[PDB]
Amino acid sequence: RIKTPEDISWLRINLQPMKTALDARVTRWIRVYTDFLVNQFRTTQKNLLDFIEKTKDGIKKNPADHENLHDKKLLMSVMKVISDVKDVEPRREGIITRMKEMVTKLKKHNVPITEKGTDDPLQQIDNANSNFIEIYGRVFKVKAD
Repeated sequence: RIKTPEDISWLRINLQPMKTALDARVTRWIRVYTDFLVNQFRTTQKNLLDFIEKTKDGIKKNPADHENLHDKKLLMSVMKVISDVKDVEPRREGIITRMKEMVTKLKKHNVPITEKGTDDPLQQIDNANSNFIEIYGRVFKVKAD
């Protein structure tokens, strides 16, 4: 709004070209805040996806060795589950906050689809973790002796 129309003060002055340059710089500064988790969401999903992959392995009993490697993930899921839930509330707000002061839609239908996808795997991971934890506890009690 602030650029305004050509103002005449003895010699006509045009800010038309200048206004476009300001818009370019303004969008770049706005883009950094909006794209803050744009890169981060993919990295968190890339990192988050690996945890689900370990869960997909599963398997009860069989070799003791595998248990030592798989057992660490449960210890990681507990800490990540507690800390991740606390970290989840601000992340939800960040996607919502940009939507309010950004008329344009980021990644179109994909960004909303991405949130629904994360929620379905997070719930699946929690149920898998509970079953894994009961099995882990019996084998770990033997491991503990």
